[PDB]
Amino acid sequence: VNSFSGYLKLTDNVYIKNADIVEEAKKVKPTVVVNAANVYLKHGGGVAGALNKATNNAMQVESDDYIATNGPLKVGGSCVLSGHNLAKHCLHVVGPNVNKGEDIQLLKSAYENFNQHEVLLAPLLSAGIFGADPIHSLRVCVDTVRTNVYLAVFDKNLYDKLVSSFL
Ligand SMILES: Nc1ncnc2ccccc12
Repeated sequence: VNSFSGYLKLTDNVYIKNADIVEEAKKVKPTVVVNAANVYLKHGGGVAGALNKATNNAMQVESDDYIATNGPLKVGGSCVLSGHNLAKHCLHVVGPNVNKGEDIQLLKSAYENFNQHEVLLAPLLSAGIFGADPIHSLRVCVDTVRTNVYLAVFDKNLYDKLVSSFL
């Protein structure tokens, strides 16, 4: 048994809810929250900007030190950093950004990072301002992630379309 409430059961391991991820993280304090990161860990907008603002910019300060030491992530890659006031850990995962021309086949590689964690609170990778089709992102998630994932979708209209269209 875990602390997540009102998530709609999709599969054996994937759950979905129309919710503000900042607000969900603040309430649950999950072991892992996933950030929709870019390779530079520059959290200006989307899930990344929303999460970083909720940490009072401590996520960005930590991220800048990580990049200064290690250099940029790979598209499809990840790193584990602090969850600050939101979670124990933040898994920063880089899905491909269609609005930068990145290979959408890297979306499966991105979701494979989730399998290193038994339970996660996450957004749909490559959805929203990343330019991918969120229906596609949900299909890759279900077909890739084997660990228990609680998906928070910010937009109500998109949530309803994702549930209604789910195969
Ligand atoms: N949860 C969010 N709060 C504010 N802005 C956002 C932008 C994209 C996704 C989620 C959020």
